[PDB]
Amino acid sequence: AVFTVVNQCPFTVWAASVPVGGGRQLNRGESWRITAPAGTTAARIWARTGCKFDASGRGSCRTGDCGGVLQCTGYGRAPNTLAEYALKQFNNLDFFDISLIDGFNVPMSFLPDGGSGCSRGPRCAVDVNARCPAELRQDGVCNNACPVFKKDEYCCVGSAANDCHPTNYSRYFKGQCPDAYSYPKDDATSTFTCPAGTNYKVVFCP
Amino acid sequence: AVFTVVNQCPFTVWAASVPVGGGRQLNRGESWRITAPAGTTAARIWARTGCKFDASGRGSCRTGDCGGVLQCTGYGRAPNTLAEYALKQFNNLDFFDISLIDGFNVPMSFLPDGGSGCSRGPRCAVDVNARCPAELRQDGVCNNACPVFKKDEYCCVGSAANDCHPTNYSRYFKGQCPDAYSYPKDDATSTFTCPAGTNYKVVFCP
Repeated sequence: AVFTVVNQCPFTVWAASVPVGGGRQLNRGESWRITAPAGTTAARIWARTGCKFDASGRGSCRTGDCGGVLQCTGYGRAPNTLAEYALKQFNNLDFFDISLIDGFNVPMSFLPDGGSGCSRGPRCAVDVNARCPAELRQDGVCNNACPVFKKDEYCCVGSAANDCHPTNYSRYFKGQCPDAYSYPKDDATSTFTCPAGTNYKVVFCP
Repeated sequence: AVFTVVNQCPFTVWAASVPVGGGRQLNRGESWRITAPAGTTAARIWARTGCKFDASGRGSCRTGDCGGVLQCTGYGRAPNTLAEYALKQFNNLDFFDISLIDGFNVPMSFLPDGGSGCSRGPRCAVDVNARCPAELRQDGVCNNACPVFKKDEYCCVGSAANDCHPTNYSRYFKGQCPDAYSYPKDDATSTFTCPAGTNYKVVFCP
């Protein structure tokens, strides 16, 4: 699949992509095109904000920082809006979603971009930071309940998935961006699928 | 670079791309995204009209047929509008053009599509078939003088390159589409460069 990442935000972001791409600085209007193999799972695409790096690839970002490295080898730190995907799994379908479980930093859209008749994709284009619950505000953006409070009801990791539920905090994210995952077990309204062979578009600030 | 190829013609084209890509059936409104690695040289992308192929990808095409296969491994037969490129050769520049030396079958555009601040690209969006010279009319479209007349003055191969000049036939195509190669030594007006890292868009009937 080819992923075109366009930064339309009025500020430079540092896009990141695991396990393909790594990272790259994008100014306004710049685009990046990534080619992911079919069968790539546990993949993420997000924007890092406020960064500084040296020639040796080390530095830090205010949001989304993936361990100092510019070319990220691993996931980034909350708060960051996640475009996430798994290519060509059951019945050779691709699976994708926008996740807000690790917060929000920039608005995003993850839509099909040809290669098939797939059209429907997730959008979280509102500025979730604008009306963020005070408890959750962090680094100028909105973080979510599990990164901020670190407890079972919000996080649902491992055994806690067995009773994972909406909370007042998940409901904020869900009201702002219906399409995106607002808490761990939000599968029924956030799973999108396209035929394998589809290409995709991720836009920071749709 | 990634090449996005889209069929905007009201008829199906079987797009072709050598040496990376092969071939793909694109109905009206479809697009194919090819990833050509840096270091590619002597490559071209074109459309074949009127093709009939079976489940093994074996059959024939009216224009641009590459050896009876869908999956092109070799260059195709004239008449066919050619998008030609070479990635990252001298001083990390990409080289590209549209050539009508092997005739014209569909209208074409070959533009930068981000990855750098490159904006200029060639296009031959005019219906060259409408005012085509009678003698060059072949296979329902307009072919050019070297493949029709097989003569040194039009083909300019080897020692004939030294005397290569415009003819009444190359001037027809250059009038129609000033950006494209009308004859072999038309380099001064038909060469475009973009920094390595640029991605491109080839559109059939822009």
